[PDB]
Amino acid sequence: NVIKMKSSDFLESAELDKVSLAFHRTQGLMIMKTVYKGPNCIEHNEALLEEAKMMNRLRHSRVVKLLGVIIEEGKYSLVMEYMEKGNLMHVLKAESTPLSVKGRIILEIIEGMAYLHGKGVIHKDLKPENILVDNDFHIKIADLGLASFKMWSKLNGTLYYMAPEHLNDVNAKPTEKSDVYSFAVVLWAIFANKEPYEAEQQLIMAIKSGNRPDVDDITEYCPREIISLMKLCWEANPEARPTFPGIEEKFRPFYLSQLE
Amino acid sequence: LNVIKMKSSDFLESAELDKVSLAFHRTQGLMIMKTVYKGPNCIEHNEALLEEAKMMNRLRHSRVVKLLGVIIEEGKYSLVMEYMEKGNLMHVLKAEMSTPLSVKGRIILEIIEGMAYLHGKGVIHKDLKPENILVDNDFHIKIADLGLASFKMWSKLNNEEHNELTLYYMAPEHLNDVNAKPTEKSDVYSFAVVLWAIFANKEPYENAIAEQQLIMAIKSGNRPDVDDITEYCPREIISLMKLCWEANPEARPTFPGIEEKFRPFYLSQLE
Ligand SMILES: Cc1ccc(CNC(=O)C2CCN(C(=O)c3cc(Cl)ccc3Cl)CC2)cc1
Ligand SMILES: C[C@H](NC(=O)c1ccc(C#N)n1C)c1c(F)cccc1Cl
Repeated sequence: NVIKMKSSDFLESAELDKVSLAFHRTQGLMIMKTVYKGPNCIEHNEALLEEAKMMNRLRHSRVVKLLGVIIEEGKYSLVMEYMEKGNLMHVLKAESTPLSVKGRIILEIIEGMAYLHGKGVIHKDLKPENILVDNDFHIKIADLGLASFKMWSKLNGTLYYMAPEHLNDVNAKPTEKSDVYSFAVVLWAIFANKEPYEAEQQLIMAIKSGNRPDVDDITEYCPREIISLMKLCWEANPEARPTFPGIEEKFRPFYLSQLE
Repeated sequence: LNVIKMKSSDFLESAELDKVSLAFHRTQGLMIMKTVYKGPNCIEHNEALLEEAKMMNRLRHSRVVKLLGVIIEEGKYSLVMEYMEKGNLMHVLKAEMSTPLSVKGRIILEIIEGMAYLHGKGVIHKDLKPENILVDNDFHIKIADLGLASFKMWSKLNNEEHNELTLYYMAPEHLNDVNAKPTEKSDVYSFAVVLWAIFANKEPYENAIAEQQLIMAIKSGNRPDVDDITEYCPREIISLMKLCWEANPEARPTFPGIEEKFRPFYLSQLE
């Protein structure tokens, strides 16, 4: 179960924009978030470690693997796999992705979210920043803000992807349909190549009042069946929105016949 | 959803195959029907049989077969699965003799993806073999349990007196063992002989004469002749199969372990 790491395992560690590049002795390049550095904490190590164990049980080709956890005297860090091309929005913005690649990106997003929901894991904050892209344009879904992990989160454009049921009511526990809304605005982002809603306080009333992204800003050719999908995936009533198994059953045929 | 309980009237026609039968549904298209029992009207095992069909319908993944429905009628019991056009894996290997390494590598990766799902649900496949690896029109695969190994109640309903109707892939621990208690490693052994079959385009052990000659010789160390598959199998796949068919099961890896290494190898070398 455990891969408890030590700081000693890493030869060097170059800082990033507390996220940090880190070269492991036997295992190569990795990315390390040191979430806390301070006094020796009250005994929540077991809780933190059990939570890290739960992150580590999430093992799937389209989901990021937590490779290890470092809990030293006044130093708490998590360690993940190195993804070369970074987040999805950076890949969309940096230079001209083909429809075949984006279609596959969508299929891998669906495959990954389906796994997550299949493990009883709702993603509270799904968005392009949380979709990391490797060297060969294959993706992995991530929770870089630690939204779903309560204890690590406590130890430390997000409103745009959040469902209107949550904009109304902060006490509302999310569901499988919460993420399908997010997935819809992700789809729009994938064909718009930009973050939506190009003021913060004012916008929240409009979205709860029915507003969605401007579809006429998708100046790139997006297929009708994908535009159909996002409209359905962002419906205001959650019971109207499909499940990810329902989306996969339809979209996998569509990918292979038309997109691939 | 639940399982769709179907009626016989739902199918327009049903032509027999190698009791497996091709069957066209009214609204829902071409399907394959295994009619497991036809005889007198059975004792109330229906609830159990239906519960069993419900339970095996929870097994939902891109690389395993969907039970589409179940027919429970007076003295006629059938399961209905999805139609896979190119048939089982060995039929694809033999009838083509035309399959690229890239496609075979992908077929292996799909077998790994599927077995990983099954084991991830706590389901051991007792009888894994090429006959149980079904191939669609686009050479994509789905794993199946056509002998009803994992379906205890339906398998018992077949063997019924009243009804009017593997050794090559078996791990040596299970050879000559009536109390064969399977593990995740049971399937990995089978997976190894499957890999060999994928590159040999044939069943193993074609110079074996007696059955007891085969069973004892395998338990005494024998595997499929690797000299049949130096015609082009990569060394890393031959390495894998040797490892996956090791006589001590503790040496053999898990399917997640196989996937972590093999998926990189597929994309860099094979695809
Ligand atoms: C809902 C859901 C979806 C997918 C997953 C799969 N695992 C994860 O995302 C890990 C969460 C923990 N983590 C990090 O905090 C992290 C963040 C940065 Cl910027 C850099 C380095 C690190 Cl180590 C690693 C990745 C978990 C939950
Ligand atoms: C998920 C798959 N399902 C069938 O094999 C299946 C579906 C329909 C029929 C029929 N007839 N079968 C055997 C399956 C199991 F349920 C149990 C064990 C292995 C596998 Cl591969």
